[PDB]
Amino acid sequence: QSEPWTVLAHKKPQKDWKAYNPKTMRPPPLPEGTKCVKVMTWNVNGLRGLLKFESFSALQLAQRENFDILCLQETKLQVKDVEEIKKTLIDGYDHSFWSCSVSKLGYSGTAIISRIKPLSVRYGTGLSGHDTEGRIVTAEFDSFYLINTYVPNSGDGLKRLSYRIEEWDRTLSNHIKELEKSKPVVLTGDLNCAHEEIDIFNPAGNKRSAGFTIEERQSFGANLLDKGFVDTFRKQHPGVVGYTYWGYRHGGRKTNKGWRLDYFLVSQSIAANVHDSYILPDINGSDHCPIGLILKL
DNA sequence: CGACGGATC
DNA sequence: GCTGATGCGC
DNA sequence: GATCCGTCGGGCGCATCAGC
Ligand SMILES: *O[C@H]1CCO[C@@H]1COP(=O)(O)O
Repeated sequence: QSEPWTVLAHKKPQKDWKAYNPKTMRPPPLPEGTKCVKVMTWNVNGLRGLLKFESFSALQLAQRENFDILCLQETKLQVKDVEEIKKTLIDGYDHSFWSCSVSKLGYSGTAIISRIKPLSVRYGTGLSGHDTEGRIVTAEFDSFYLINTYVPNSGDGLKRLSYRIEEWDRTLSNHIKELEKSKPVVLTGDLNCAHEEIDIFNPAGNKRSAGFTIEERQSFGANLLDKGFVDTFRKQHPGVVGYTYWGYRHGGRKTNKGWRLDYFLVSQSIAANVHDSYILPDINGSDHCPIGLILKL
């Protein structure tokens, strides 16, 4: 009730399944002398909105969880609004990279804020440049790549399901795999798919809802996992029900009636270096909550 | 997106 | 130029 | 017993506009 995630919420669960509790299921902090990267990812549902929330201060988050790189989705920013925010950004993180939808305005929008100068930063899939909907940001680091994405929602009526499955999902795969040729890859963001029924509260009701269509779930396996990539949370907390998105319509958060739509998918070659893929259901301000990764470098 | 029939499988 | 209302995808 | 379909309906951030 003050921690409603700790309660298991599911329409057709299984007895083995236990609800994720970060305070008990998270490994202890890593040893002092460990080359680690700590990333965080959050679909803020409007960056401007979020900065104007209860008492939100990015600085607090970066103090609370001491993240090295922050990945944001659905900034809802225009390329005009970037310079202002880029200053107000978390102080101490001065290398920030932003991508905004230029078509539908105040929609979509990705961003990577880091205190580690990347070796390079490119937007969109390949040298095609910024995605029109500002949905892809890719950053090269010394040992790996980090792709932040806000996958296009197939929409109500699934009127974008064909674009999603036949175009987006494919190109995102091809982008990732081309990169893996050189350095390993870490994909994160709002992938907009609950892979399994453990990743959703009402699997049956949402069989034709965007996010849980068999088509989208197959593509997740086919275009991504079955092509060399690992769901960091799922490998670490098998049979644990943790959600990353709760709707506003019915206060799903107060009832943990949630989906898991945000991931940290990593290449197999690096899956052992994963220390903790986690979820922070406590941090409000968005219909999504933050998720984090601690990767031994 | 959850939740609710009634009709359908 | 400012606000409440509207519209639309999430 | 389940799935299906058709419906509602105290949601939200942002852009745009009417009407001051
Ligand atoms: O219906 C919800 C759950 C699956 O997709 C929408 C959420 O959209 P995102 O904010 O995840 O794009």
